[PDB]
Amino acid sequence: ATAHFVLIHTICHGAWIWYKLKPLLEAAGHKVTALDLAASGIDPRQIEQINTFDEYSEPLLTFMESLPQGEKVILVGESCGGLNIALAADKYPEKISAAVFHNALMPDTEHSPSYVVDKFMEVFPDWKDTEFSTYTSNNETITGMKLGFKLMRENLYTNCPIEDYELAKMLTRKGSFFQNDLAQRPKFTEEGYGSIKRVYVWTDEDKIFPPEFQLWQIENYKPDKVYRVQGGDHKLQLSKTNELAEILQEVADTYADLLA
Amino acid sequence: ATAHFVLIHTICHGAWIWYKLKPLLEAAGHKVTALDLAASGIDPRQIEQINTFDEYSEPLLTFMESLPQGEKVILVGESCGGLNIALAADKYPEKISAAVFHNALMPDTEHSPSYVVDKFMEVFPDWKDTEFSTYTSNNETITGMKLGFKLMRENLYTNCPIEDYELAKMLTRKGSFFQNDLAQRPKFTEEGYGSIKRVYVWTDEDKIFPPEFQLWQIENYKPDKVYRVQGGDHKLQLSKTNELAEILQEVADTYADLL
Repeated sequence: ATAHFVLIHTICHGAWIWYKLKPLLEAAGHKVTALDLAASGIDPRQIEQINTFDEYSEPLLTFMESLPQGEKVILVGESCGGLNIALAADKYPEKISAAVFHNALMPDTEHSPSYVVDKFMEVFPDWKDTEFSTYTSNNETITGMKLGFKLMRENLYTNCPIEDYELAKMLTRKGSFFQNDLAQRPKFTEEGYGSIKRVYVWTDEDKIFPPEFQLWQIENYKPDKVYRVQGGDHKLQLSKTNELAEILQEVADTYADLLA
Repeated sequence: ATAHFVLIHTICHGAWIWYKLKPLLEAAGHKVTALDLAASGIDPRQIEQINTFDEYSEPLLTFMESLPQGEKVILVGESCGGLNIALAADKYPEKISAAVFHNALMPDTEHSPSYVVDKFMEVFPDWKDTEFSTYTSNNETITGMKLGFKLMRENLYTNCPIEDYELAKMLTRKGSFFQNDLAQRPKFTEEGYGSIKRVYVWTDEDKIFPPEFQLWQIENYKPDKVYRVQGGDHKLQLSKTNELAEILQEVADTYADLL
């Protein structure tokens, strides 16, 4: 009946983006964990101390690590959260009943983990008022980004009520895609990430991931189930929280373990 | 009449708390500023790096200093934000058209700046699952606190939409009253803080500042005006956002100068 959902935010965001989905899922009896990834939300590290996508994803992987033996979770990742979900799946495929991508980057096993990032960066090249910066690890320069207010308003939170946008102004922080780290890491494997069930949730009104890109990702790495939500925007957990919850219910009804 | 409201959160919280009130005020034409104090919200410092009430308050004092000459603000402070308001008022009285205390601590000028914190701590001595810790700085011992989830749900966010409680759990951080530092500070001045207009907004359903403590505060240092909100809880900016906005529009009409 019920599942354990692990909700995973995108870059520049935090656990807080799930403030309205989480209690909605709890009403149905589900367990929900919403994590801050490294240097995200109220984690104390700044992004400039995080060197790799692996470090960035550490709170998810140590949560997965600690899951008692036999317990499984449905991972839910928005936007870049998709990447994290694949990393987690590649190390802990036995601990995952499914992974849901909601307006999310959905990597494959055939190409470099950067593949869908590189493709996204080519089809959405106008960041508006976003500010870009750099910092260094011992041997690499990493690009950081602080999302611009006008980008957020117009492209992310387009049909979210104004308070969500206000909240995002109050809480978003400097993040990174770790694109170059992604381009040089080992591909995700068929036995890890390639063995889990994948559900892909999207809307064609997303003003950041346009429909030909999302259609492209679906075709590139065919998921087990696709759900297209009408209207809304990039932040479906904000703009269409109830519908998203109803889809997550059905995903739990399919993939969650049954109890004796 | 419009105003420039400066909204000041309590300890363990941040600017985020104002996420529903800010846009509501803005719709009426007001300018709103909502700041993160030191080591709060997404400020990058941890509370264990902050030694004094002053240091804690620094982003509000900085913003007041920055205010172009002639401009005035209406300060609004929730809970322990009322102590920051008093510190600001004492340094920049002439920049303050009024100070609004929203179920807030409201210090005076006759007693030590800690006085209402000391009283509060006797009136509400059970903090449930709140975690208390100390840290060291210089030659002082300082108490940190991380609000318990149960204390927050039962006593702070009791009539708030469930999603606001959920935010709180995702965002609240370790904070401090800096009680010891307030006990040794010089008293607020009659000429500075004592000269500003103070509006006191409250509800008798607040489950952390109960009514006999709020009445004690109002009796101790009589405000210029009182508004009592029916229902709600300690977090009126989330539980009664619209009625708070309406009160603030009236405070603006009364206090905020004609150009």
